[PDB]
Amino acid sequence: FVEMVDNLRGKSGQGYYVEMTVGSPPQTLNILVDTGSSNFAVGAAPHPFLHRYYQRQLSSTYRDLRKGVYVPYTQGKWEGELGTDLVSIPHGPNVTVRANIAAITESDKFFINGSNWEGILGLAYAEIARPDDSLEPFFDSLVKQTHVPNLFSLQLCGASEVLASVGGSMIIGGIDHSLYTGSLWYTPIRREWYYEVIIVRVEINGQDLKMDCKEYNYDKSIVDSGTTNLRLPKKVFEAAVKSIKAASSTEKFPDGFWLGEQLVCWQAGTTPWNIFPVISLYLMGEVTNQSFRITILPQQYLRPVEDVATSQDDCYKFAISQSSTGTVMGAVIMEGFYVVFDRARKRIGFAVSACHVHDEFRTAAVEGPFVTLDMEDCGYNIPQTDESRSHHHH
Ligand SMILES: N#CC1(OC(=O)[C@H]2C[C@]3(CN2)C(=O)Nc2ccccc23)CCCCC1
Ligand SMILES: [Zn+2]
Repeated sequence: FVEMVDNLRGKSGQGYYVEMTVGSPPQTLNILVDTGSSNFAVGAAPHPFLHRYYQRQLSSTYRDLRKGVYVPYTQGKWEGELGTDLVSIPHGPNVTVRANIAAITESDKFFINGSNWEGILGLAYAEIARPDDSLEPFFDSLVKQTHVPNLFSLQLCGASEVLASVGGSMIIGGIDHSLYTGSLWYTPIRREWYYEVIIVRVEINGQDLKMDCKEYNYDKSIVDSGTTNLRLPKKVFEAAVKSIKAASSTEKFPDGFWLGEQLVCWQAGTTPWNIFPVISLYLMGEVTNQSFRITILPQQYLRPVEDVATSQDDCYKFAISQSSTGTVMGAVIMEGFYVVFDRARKRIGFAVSACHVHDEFRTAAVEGPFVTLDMEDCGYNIPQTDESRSHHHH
Protein backbone atom coordinates (compact mmCIF):
# COMPACT_ATOMS: atom_id res chain seq x y z
CA PHE A 1 0.00 0.00 0.00
CA VAL A 2 3.08 2.24 -0.24
CA GLU A 3 1.82 3.68 -3.57
CA MET A 4 -1.31 4.97 -1.80
CA VAL A 5 0.52 6.77 1.04
CA ASP A 6 0.32 10.51 0.79
CA ASN A 7 -2.22 10.27 -2.03
CA LEU A 8 -4.50 12.97 -0.51
CA ARG A 9 -3.90 16.71 -0.57
CA GLY A 10 -5.70 19.93 0.18
CA LYS A 11 -5.86 23.23 1.97
CA SER A 12 -6.54 23.34 5.71
CA GLY A 13 -10.27 23.50 6.28
CA GLN A 14 -11.24 23.05 2.65
CA GLY A 15 -11.37 19.26 2.17
CA TYR A 16 -8.97 16.46 1.36
CA TYR A 17 -8.93 15.28 -2.23
CA VAL A 18 -7.57 12.42 -4.28
CA GLU A 19 -6.58 12.52 -7.96
CA MET A 20 -8.82 10.45 -10.22
CA THR A 21 -9.26 10.03 -13.93
CA VAL A 22 -12.58 9.74 -15.71
CA GLY A 23 -13.13 8.74 -19.35
CA SER A 24 -11.17 7.64 -22.39
CA PRO A 25 -8.76 9.23 -22.85
CA PRO A 26 -8.46 9.84 -19.07
CA GLN A 27 -9.51 13.30 -17.82
CA THR A 28 -7.72 14.15 -14.56
CA LEU A 29 -9.68 15.77 -11.74
CA ASN A 30 -9.20 16.31 -8.01
CA ILE A 31 -11.98 14.70 -6.05
CA LEU A 32 -13.06 15.42 -2.49
CA VAL A 33 -12.99 12.33 -0.28
CA ASP A 34 -16.33 12.38 1.55
CA THR A 35 -17.50 9.59 3.85
CA GLY A 36 -20.70 11.63 4.56
CA SER A 37 -22.34 10.86 1.19
CA SER A 38 -22.61 8.18 -1.49
CA ASN A 39 -22.50 9.81 -4.95
CA PHE A 40 -19.61 10.18 -7.33
CA ALA A 41 -20.13 13.63 -8.87
CA VAL A 42 -17.83 15.91 -10.85
CA GLY A 43 -18.09 19.51 -12.08
CA ALA A 44 -19.11 19.24 -15.74
CA ALA A 45 -19.68 22.85 -16.79
CA PRO A 46 -17.84 26.13 -16.27
CA HIS A 47 -17.87 27.66 -12.79
CA PRO A 48 -16.04 30.58 -11.21
CA PHE A 49 -14.38 28.31 -8.68
CA LEU A 50 -13.39 25.49 -11.09
CA HIS A 51 -10.12 25.48 -13.09
CA ARG A 52 -11.43 22.53 -15.13
CA TYR A 53 -14.33 20.11 -15.37
CA TYR A 54 -15.40 16.78 -16.88
CA GLN A 55 -16.20 16.85 -20.62
CA ARG A 56 -18.51 13.90 -21.19
CA GLN A 57 -18.49 14.50 -24.89
CA LEU A 58 -14.69 13.99 -25.15
CA SER A 59 -14.87 10.49 -23.68
CA SER A 60 -15.31 7.48 -26.00
CA THR A 61 -16.45 5.29 -23.10
CA TYR A 62 -19.09 7.63 -21.58
CA ARG A 63 -22.65 6.34 -21.54
CA ASP A 64 -25.50 8.72 -20.72
CA LEU A 65 -28.14 7.29 -18.41
CA ARG A 66 -30.67 9.95 -19.52
CA LYS A 67 -31.68 10.78 -15.94
CA GLY A 68 -31.11 13.85 -13.79
CA VAL A 69 -30.00 14.02 -10.16
CA TYR A 70 -30.50 16.61 -7.43
CA VAL A 71 -28.49 16.62 -4.20
CA PRO A 72 -29.11 19.12 -1.45
CA TYR A 73 -26.96 19.06 1.66
CA THR A 74 -27.63 20.89 4.89
CA GLN A 75 -25.19 23.38 3.38
CA GLY A 76 -24.61 23.43 -0.38
CA LYS A 77 -26.34 21.67 -3.25
CA TRP A 78 -25.91 20.65 -6.87
CA GLU A 79 -27.58 18.93 -9.79
CA GLY A 80 -26.47 17.11 -12.87
CA GLU A 81 -26.88 14.37 -15.43
CA LEU A 82 -26.25 10.72 -14.62
CA GLY A 83 -24.08 8.43 -16.72
CA THR A 84 -21.31 5.85 -16.43
CA ASP A 85 -17.71 5.96 -17.51
CA LEU A 86 -14.36 4.41 -16.83
CA VAL A 87 -12.74 5.59 -13.59
CA SER A 88 -9.30 5.12 -12.07
CA ILE A 89 -7.34 6.34 -9.06
CA PRO A 90 -3.72 6.79 -10.23
CA HIS A 91 -2.28 6.67 -6.69
CA GLY A 92 -4.78 3.96 -5.82
CA PRO A 93 -5.28 0.32 -6.74
CA ASN A 94 -4.09 -0.74 -10.15
CA VAL A 95 -7.59 -1.09 -11.59
CA THR A 96 -10.20 0.61 -13.76
CA VAL A 97 -13.92 0.47 -12.95
CA ARG A 98 -17.08 1.46 -14.82
CA ALA A 99 -18.88 3.60 -12.27
CA ASN A 100 -21.87 5.87 -12.02
CA ILE A 101 -20.98 9.53 -12.45
CA ALA A 102 -23.12 12.59 -11.88
CA ALA A 103 -21.98 15.34 -14.22
CA ILE A 104 -22.71 18.50 -12.22
CA THR A 105 -24.32 21.19 -14.42
CA GLU A 106 -25.47 23.60 -11.65
CA SER A 107 -24.40 24.24 -8.06
CA ASP A 108 -24.74 26.60 -5.09
CA LYS A 109 -22.41 26.90 -2.11
CA PHE A 110 -20.79 23.59 -3.04
CA PHE A 111 -17.49 24.31 -4.79
CA ILE A 112 -14.96 26.14 -2.60
CA ASN A 113 -12.75 28.94 -3.97
CA GLY A 114 -9.10 27.96 -3.69
CA SER A 115 -9.79 24.38 -2.56
CA ASN A 116 -8.42 22.79 -5.77
CA TRP A 117 -11.08 20.07 -6.04
CA GLU A 118 -13.66 19.73 -8.79
CA GLY A 119 -15.80 16.87 -7.53
CA ILE A 120 -16.75 14.59 -4.66
CA LEU A 121 -16.30 10.88 -3.97
CA GLY A 122 -19.07 9.69 -1.70
CA LEU A 123 -17.81 6.62 0.10
CA ALA A 124 -20.92 5.90 2.27
CA TYR A 125 -23.70 3.40 1.56
CA ALA A 126 -26.32 3.00 -1.22
CA GLU A 127 -29.14 3.78 1.20
CA ILE A 128 -28.36 7.50 0.93
CA ALA A 129 -27.36 7.69 -2.75
CA ARG A 130 -29.41 10.02 -4.94
CA PRO A 131 -31.71 9.85 -6.60
CA ASP A 132 -32.21 6.51 -4.82
CA ASP A 133 -30.49 3.44 -3.48
CA SER A 134 -30.42 1.75 -6.91
CA LEU A 135 -27.65 4.11 -8.05
CA GLU A 136 -24.62 1.98 -7.12
CA PRO A 137 -21.96 3.99 -5.25
CA PHE A 138 -18.37 4.02 -6.51
CA PHE A 139 -16.87 1.81 -3.83
CA ASP A 140 -19.54 -0.84 -4.32
CA SER A 141 -18.66 -0.91 -8.06
CA LEU A 142 -14.94 -1.15 -7.26
CA VAL A 143 -15.49 -4.12 -4.96
CA LYS A 144 -17.93 -5.86 -7.35
CA GLN A 145 -15.85 -5.44 -10.51
CA THR A 146 -12.37 -6.00 -9.05
CA HIS A 147 -10.74 -8.11 -6.36
CA VAL A 148 -10.42 -5.16 -3.92
CA PRO A 149 -11.29 -6.04 -0.32
CA ASN A 150 -14.37 -4.29 1.05
CA LEU A 151 -12.52 -1.90 3.33
CA PHE A 152 -10.72 1.39 3.12
CA SER A 153 -8.79 3.50 5.58
CA LEU A 154 -8.04 7.22 5.99
CA GLN A 155 -5.15 9.06 7.57
CA LEU A 156 -5.79 12.78 7.46
CA CYS A 157 -2.82 14.77 8.63
CA GLY A 158 -3.30 18.22 10.13
CA ALA A 159 -1.25 21.39 9.69
CA SER A 160 0.83 34.04 4.60
CA GLU A 161 -1.17 34.55 1.36
CA VAL A 162 -2.64 31.01 1.15
CA LEU A 163 -4.08 28.53 3.65
CA ALA A 164 -1.72 25.75 4.78
CA SER A 165 -1.30 22.68 2.56
CA VAL A 166 -2.28 19.41 4.13
CA GLY A 167 -1.63 15.79 3.28
CA GLY A 168 -3.20 12.42 3.94
CA SER A 169 -3.60 8.83 2.78
CA MET A 170 -6.55 6.83 1.54
CA ILE A 171 -5.65 3.18 1.62
CA ILE A 172 -8.08 1.39 -0.67
CA GLY A 173 -8.55 -2.26 0.16
CA GLY A 174 -6.71 -2.51 3.44
CA ILE A 175 -4.73 -1.27 6.42
CA ASP A 176 -1.18 0.11 6.40
CA HIS A 177 0.61 -0.46 9.73
CA SER A 178 3.04 2.42 9.23
CA LEU A 179 0.17 4.90 9.56
CA TYR A 180 -0.71 4.21 13.21
CA THR A 181 0.70 3.28 16.57
CA GLY A 182 -0.64 1.10 19.33
CA SER A 183 -4.02 -0.58 19.32
CA LEU A 184 -6.81 -0.39 16.74
CA TRP A 185 -10.20 -0.27 18.49
CA TYR A 186 -13.47 -0.82 16.58
CA THR A 187 -16.93 0.61 17.05
CA PRO A 188 -20.00 -1.00 15.41
CA ILE A 189 -21.58 0.69 12.39
CA ARG A 190 -25.14 1.13 13.75
CA ARG A 191 -26.69 1.11 10.33
CA GLU A 192 -25.21 1.13 6.86
CA TRP A 193 -26.34 4.46 5.44
CA TYR A 194 -24.06 7.03 6.79
CA TYR A 195 -21.12 5.65 8.71
CA GLU A 196 -23.25 5.95 11.82
CA VAL A 197 -21.79 5.21 15.26
CA ILE A 198 -22.90 5.55 18.88
CA ILE A 199 -21.23 7.84 21.45
CA VAL A 200 -21.91 6.67 25.02
CA ARG A 201 -20.04 9.28 27.05
CA VAL A 202 -18.23 12.61 26.53
CA GLU A 203 -15.57 14.04 28.85
CA ILE A 204 -13.79 17.42 28.80
CA ASN A 205 -10.52 17.20 30.63
CA GLY A 206 -11.58 14.07 32.47
CA GLN A 207 -14.89 15.66 33.47
CA ASP A 208 -18.12 13.91 32.40
CA LEU A 209 -20.62 16.24 30.71
CA LYS A 210 -23.30 14.10 32.39
CA MET A 211 -25.91 14.37 29.66
CA ASP A 212 -28.32 11.61 28.79
CA CYS A 213 -26.26 9.70 26.24
CA LYS A 214 -29.05 9.97 23.63
CA GLU A 215 -28.29 13.71 23.44
CA TYR A 216 -24.86 12.79 22.00
CA ASN A 217 -26.47 10.93 19.13
CA TYR A 218 -29.42 13.20 18.46
CA ASP A 219 -30.36 12.74 15.70
CA LYS A 220 -27.35 10.63 14.66
CA SER A 221 -23.57 10.50 15.01
CA ILE A 222 -21.58 10.01 11.81
CA VAL A 223 -17.95 9.99 10.63
CA ASP A 224 -17.63 12.43 7.74
CA SER A 225 -14.25 13.25 6.21
CA GLY A 226 -15.92 15.86 4.08
CA THR A 227 -17.06 17.86 7.11
CA THR A 228 -14.23 20.00 8.33
CA ASN A 229 -15.24 20.63 11.96
CA LEU A 230 -16.30 18.58 14.93
CA ARG A 231 -20.05 19.35 14.91
CA LEU A 232 -22.11 18.71 18.03
CA PRO A 233 -25.88 18.80 18.67
CA LYS A 234 -27.03 22.17 20.17
CA LYS A 235 -27.35 20.97 23.75
CA VAL A 236 -24.01 19.19 23.66
CA PHE A 237 -22.27 22.07 21.90
CA GLU A 238 -23.37 24.44 24.65
CA ALA A 239 -22.24 22.17 27.50
CA ALA A 240 -18.95 21.51 25.74
CA VAL A 241 -18.24 25.20 25.06
CA LYS A 242 -19.11 26.06 28.69
CA SER A 243 -16.47 23.59 29.90
CA ILE A 244 -13.83 24.62 27.33
CA LYS A 245 -14.43 28.32 28.19
CA ALA A 246 -13.98 27.46 31.89
CA ALA A 247 -10.70 25.63 31.31
CA SER A 248 -9.34 28.46 29.18
CA SER A 249 -10.74 31.30 31.25
CA THR A 250 -7.43 33.12 31.78
CA GLU A 251 -7.89 34.11 28.13
CA LYS A 252 -11.02 36.12 27.36
CA PHE A 253 -11.88 35.73 23.70
CA PRO A 254 -14.62 37.48 21.71
CA ASP A 255 -17.96 35.72 21.08
CA GLY A 256 -17.01 35.44 17.41
CA PHE A 257 -14.17 33.12 18.39
CA TRP A 258 -16.52 30.61 20.03
CA LEU A 259 -18.87 30.85 17.02
CA GLY A 260 -16.00 29.75 14.80
CA GLU A 261 -16.03 33.08 13.00
CA GLN A 262 -12.94 34.86 14.30
CA LEU A 263 -9.27 34.13 14.86
CA VAL A 264 -7.42 34.47 18.16
CA CYS A 265 -3.67 34.96 18.21
CA TRP A 266 -0.55 34.70 20.34
CA GLN A 267 3.08 35.63 19.62
CA ALA A 268 4.82 33.07 17.40
CA GLY A 269 5.56 29.93 19.35
CA THR A 270 3.88 31.00 22.61
CA THR A 271 0.40 29.48 22.31
CA PRO A 272 -0.73 28.31 25.76
CA TRP A 273 -1.94 24.88 24.61
CA ASN A 274 -2.10 23.73 28.20
CA ILE A 275 -5.07 25.97 29.09
CA PHE A 276 -7.26 24.16 26.57
CA PRO A 277 -8.68 20.80 27.63
CA VAL A 278 -8.71 17.46 25.91
CA ILE A 279 -12.03 16.10 24.64
CA SER A 280 -12.77 12.37 24.95
CA LEU A 281 -15.61 10.69 23.06
CA TYR A 282 -16.50 7.22 24.27
CA LEU A 283 -17.71 5.02 21.40
CA MET A 284 -19.64 1.80 21.74
CA GLY A 285 -17.33 -1.23 21.57
CA GLU A 286 -17.78 -4.50 19.71
CA VAL A 287 -18.63 -6.13 23.07
CA THR A 288 -21.81 -5.35 24.96
CA ASN A 289 -21.23 -2.89 27.78
CA GLN A 290 -17.72 -2.07 26.55
CA SER A 291 -16.60 1.24 25.12
CA PHE A 292 -13.30 2.79 24.20
CA ARG A 293 -12.31 6.42 24.09
CA ILE A 294 -10.83 8.62 21.45
CA THR A 295 -9.13 11.67 22.94
CA ILE A 296 -8.33 14.78 20.88
CA LEU A 297 -6.15 17.74 21.71
CA PRO A 298 -6.65 21.47 21.21
CA GLN A 299 -4.11 21.04 18.39
CA GLN A 300 -6.95 19.28 16.52
CA TYR A 301 -9.85 21.52 17.46
CA LEU A 302 -7.96 24.82 17.08
CA ARG A 303 -7.23 25.26 13.37
CA PRO A 304 -4.14 27.32 12.41
CA VAL A 305 -4.61 30.26 10.06
CA GLU A 306 -1.74 32.57 9.18
CA ASP A 307 -3.12 36.14 9.27
CA VAL A 308 -1.93 38.22 6.30
CA ALA A 309 -1.84 41.32 8.57
CA THR A 310 -0.37 39.87 11.80
CA SER A 311 1.70 37.14 10.14
CA GLN A 312 4.10 37.44 13.10
CA ASP A 313 1.55 35.70 15.29
CA ASP A 314 0.20 32.16 15.55
CA CYS A 315 -3.57 32.54 15.01
CA TYR A 316 -6.37 29.97 15.41
CA LYS A 317 -10.01 29.30 14.52
CA PHE A 318 -12.29 27.33 16.83
CA ALA A 319 -13.26 24.26 14.78
CA ILE A 320 -16.11 22.89 16.91
CA SER A 321 -19.54 24.14 15.91
CA GLN A 322 -23.23 23.68 16.61
CA SER A 323 -25.28 21.12 14.62
CA SER A 324 -29.02 20.64 14.08
CA THR A 325 -28.39 17.35 12.27
CA GLY A 326 -26.48 15.22 14.79
CA THR A 327 -22.86 14.79 15.84
CA VAL A 328 -20.49 14.96 12.88
CA MET A 329 -17.01 13.57 13.48
CA GLY A 330 -15.31 15.56 10.77
CA ALA A 331 -11.72 16.18 9.82
CA VAL A 332 -10.98 17.72 13.20
CA ILE A 333 -11.68 14.33 14.83
CA MET A 334 -10.07 12.34 12.03
CA GLU A 335 -6.81 14.32 12.17
CA GLY A 336 -6.09 12.59 15.49
CA PHE A 337 -6.46 9.12 14.13
CA TYR A 338 -6.04 6.43 11.54
CA VAL A 339 -9.61 5.51 10.73
CA VAL A 340 -10.48 2.13 9.28
CA PHE A 341 -13.79 1.84 7.41
CA ASP A 342 -14.28 -1.90 7.68
CA ARG A 343 -17.40 -2.31 5.59
CA ALA A 344 -16.83 -6.12 5.42
CA ARG A 345 -17.28 -6.35 9.22
CA LYS A 346 -19.66 -3.43 9.66
CA ARG A 347 -17.36 -1.52 11.99
CA ILE A 348 -15.09 1.53 12.19
CA GLY A 349 -11.57 1.30 13.64
CA PHE A 350 -9.58 4.08 15.32
CA ALA A 351 -5.88 4.11 16.16
CA VAL A 352 -3.52 6.94 17.12
CA SER A 353 -2.29 8.43 13.87
CA ALA A 354 1.41 8.38 13.09
CA CYS A 355 0.99 11.97 11.77
CA HIS A 356 -1.25 13.61 14.39
CA VAL A 357 -0.03 16.98 15.73
CA HIS A 358 0.61 17.07 19.49
CA ASP A 359 3.05 18.45 22.05
CA GLU A 360 5.37 17.36 24.82
CA PHE A 361 2.75 16.86 27.51
CA ARG A 362 -0.30 15.39 25.78
CA THR A 363 -1.21 13.16 22.85
CA ALA A 364 -4.31 12.16 20.94
CA ALA A 365 -5.20 8.75 22.38
CA VAL A 366 -7.29 5.68 21.67
CA GLU A 367 -7.87 3.69 24.88
CA GLY A 368 -10.02 0.88 26.24
CA PRO A 369 -11.88 -0.99 27.31
CA PHE A 370 -14.22 0.84 29.67
CA VAL A 371 -17.24 -0.99 31.10
CA THR A 372 -20.73 -0.01 32.13
CA LEU A 373 -23.27 -2.28 33.75
CA ASP A 374 -26.70 -2.33 32.13
CA MET A 375 -25.38 0.23 29.61
CA GLU A 376 -28.64 1.90 28.46
CA ASP A 377 -29.40 2.56 24.75
CA CYS A 378 -27.85 5.80 23.47
CA GLY A 379 -29.25 5.61 19.93
CA TYR A 380 -31.95 7.86 18.54
CA ASN A 381 -34.73 6.77 16.22
CA ILE A 382 -35.38 9.33 13.49
CA PRO A 383 -39.09 10.19 12.97
CA GLN A 384 -40.28 8.42 9.81
CA THR A 385 -41.94 10.77 7.25
CA ASP A 386 -44.75 9.57 4.96
CA GLU A 387 -42.55 10.43 1.99
CA SER A 388 -39.80 8.14 3.25
CA ARG A 389 -42.32 5.50 4.26
CA SER A 390 -44.02 5.40 0.86
CA HIS A 391 -40.84 4.54 -1.06
CA HIS A 392 -40.63 0.94 -2.27
CA HIS A 393 -37.33 -0.93 -2.21
CA HIS A 394 -37.17 -3.50 -4.99
N1 LIG B 1 -25.63 17.36 4.64
C1 LIG B 1 -24.79 16.73 5.13
C2 LIG B 1 -23.73 15.96 5.76
O1 LIG B 1 -22.55 15.83 4.91
C3 LIG B 1 -22.77 15.62 3.59
O2 LIG B 1 -23.86 15.34 3.09
C4 LIG B 1 -21.46 15.57 2.84
C5 LIG B 1 -21.44 16.66 1.79
C6 LIG B 1 -20.85 17.86 2.48
C7 LIG B 1 -20.01 17.34 3.64
N2 LIG B 1 -20.28 15.88 3.70
C8 LIG B 1 -22.00 18.77 2.89
O3 LIG B 1 -22.92 18.48 3.66
N3 LIG B 1 -21.89 19.98 2.24
C9 LIG B 1 -20.77 19.96 1.44
C10 LIG B 1 -20.33 20.97 0.63
C11 LIG B 1 -19.19 20.73 -0.10
C12 LIG B 1 -18.50 19.54 0.02
C13 LIG B 1 -18.96 18.54 0.85
C14 LIG B 1 -20.11 18.77 1.56
C15 LIG B 1 -23.25 16.70 6.99
C16 LIG B 1 -24.32 16.81 8.05
C17 LIG B 1 -24.81 15.44 8.44
C18 LIG B 1 -25.28 14.66 7.24
C19 LIG B 1 -24.23 14.58 6.16
ZN1 LIG C 1 -43.34 -1.60 -5.49
